[PDB]
Amino acid sequence: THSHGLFKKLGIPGPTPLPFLGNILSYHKGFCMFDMECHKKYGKVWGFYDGQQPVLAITDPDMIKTVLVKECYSVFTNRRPFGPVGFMKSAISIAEDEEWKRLRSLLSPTFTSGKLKEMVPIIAQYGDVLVRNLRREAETGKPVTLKDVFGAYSMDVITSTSFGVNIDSLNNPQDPFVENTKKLPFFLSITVFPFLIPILEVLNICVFPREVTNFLRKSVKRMKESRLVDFLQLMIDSQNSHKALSDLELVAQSIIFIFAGYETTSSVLSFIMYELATHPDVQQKLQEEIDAVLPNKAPPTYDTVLQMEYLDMVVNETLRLFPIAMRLERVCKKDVEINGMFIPKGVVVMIPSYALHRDPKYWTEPEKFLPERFSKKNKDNIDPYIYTPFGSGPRNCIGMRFALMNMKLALIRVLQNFSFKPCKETQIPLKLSLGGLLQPEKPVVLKVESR
Ligand code: HEM
Ligand SMILES: CC(C)(C)OC(=O)N[C@@H](CS[C@@H](Cc1ccccc1)C(=O)NCc1cccnc1)Cc1ccccc1
Repeated sequence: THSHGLFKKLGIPGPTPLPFLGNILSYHKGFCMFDMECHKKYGKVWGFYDGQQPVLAITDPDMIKTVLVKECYSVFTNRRPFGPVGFMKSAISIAEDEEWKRLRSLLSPTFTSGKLKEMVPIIAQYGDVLVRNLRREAETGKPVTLKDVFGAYSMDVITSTSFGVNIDSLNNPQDPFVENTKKLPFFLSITVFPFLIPILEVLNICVFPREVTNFLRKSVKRMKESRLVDFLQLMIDSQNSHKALSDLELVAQSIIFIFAGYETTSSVLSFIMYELATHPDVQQKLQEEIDAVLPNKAPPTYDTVLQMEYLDMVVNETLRLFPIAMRLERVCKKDVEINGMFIPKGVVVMIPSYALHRDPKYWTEPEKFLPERFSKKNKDNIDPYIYTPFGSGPRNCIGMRFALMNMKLALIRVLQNFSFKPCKETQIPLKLSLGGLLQPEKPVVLKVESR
């Protein structure tokens, strides 16, 4: 202290920080609003302080490529630490430097296209469960809360695709697994007081509810020794030039994978159904393409999913409006200069995806939901370091091809059987949580009708 003079010295503009808090009072309207304002207020780069932590935002595409791709292993390897995490230190998304690079290698084959194609049948099964649970609510003309029914589905896929466990979480039952995965203001006090993280680490408070972790750690070791197609197997087969995945390291990835796909798959689906209900032509155009590819409600396959181009456009455009990461971040581990700009060690470098995804300077009518932006005609003009819903470079989203496949399979099955219409209780226009997550203020509730 006080690092509140850093950006002023480097000649980088940005809002004036208050003592101790830095700029965090400016988050009262959410991260996203704050990044847009800073983008409009200050232009291509700017700096601010999460408490005493300097954060440098960058928006130039070349400079974003340098940070995410060119200098990843060498400088910008790690995300901003948050804690306390206990043993979750060994999870790929949290691990650092050579330990991370190792975990990436051990888990990357698990997410190939070829392995993903063998998971499609298991992913296809619970699409049927989703429809039947939907129809029970469609035949009873009662508005439906999407996060529930989609979560029930996303939960169904996860437990099976990761552990082989096979539940209808929505109804079926208090089956022992649905629950420790139910625990699926603290993190702000972390920002003003990030000097307390190692305190909680010596106290062993895990941000991961210590009981969940205790359940799965033993739950995993039950599964391991009962077997001795899914992620757990794909990892068990891996630990059979890098030290094999240890037994606790394996448990921690599974947790990463359960969360990774739970609220993301679920919330993105709910974003898509929201837009599709408030844009009936896009819903119809989509159902037409689905029926042409899969006549007679033919079951989707890996190859027919990749065949649907407008399905791809609707997905991409929703992720434009609602990039659930909001920001991409990397810690500067060494004094460096990138694209003619000095960047001191210890600075956090931030890529404001949300702000970039809604920047009029790259997007005509950036608030409108317009899938044609992603037509094979137009998709070529889109700068991949502006549109970055899965990140970029060696630490991009390892689950990208799975998530897209998983969501597309869900949508196809549901649009083959139902049309979705706004209720009087639908929030139009949907508003984002002023909080710290990308979620609607109020949950998306719609009317479901059988075709
Ligand atoms: C719509 C769904 C998803 C979206 C939009 C998404 C987006 C993102 C983004 C933006 C990042 C940071 C990328 C970067 O820093 O360059 C990330 C990281 C990551 N995602 Fe996803 N994600 C999704 C689903 C999933 C799923 C289903 C998994 C399943 C296992 C997964 C596993 C991961 C992991 C492990 C990381 C960190 C990888 C690393 O640091 O080595 N994600 N995701
Ligand atoms: C304090 C706040 C909430 C701001 O930060 C966190 O704690 N969240 C990070 C910790 S990483 C790690 C954290 C996590 C595990 C379980 C529950 C909640 C968080 C993770 O892998 N989650 C998977 C994921 C989510 C989405 C896509 N792909 C993968 C999450 C993350 C990581 C990379 C990109 C975007 C988000």
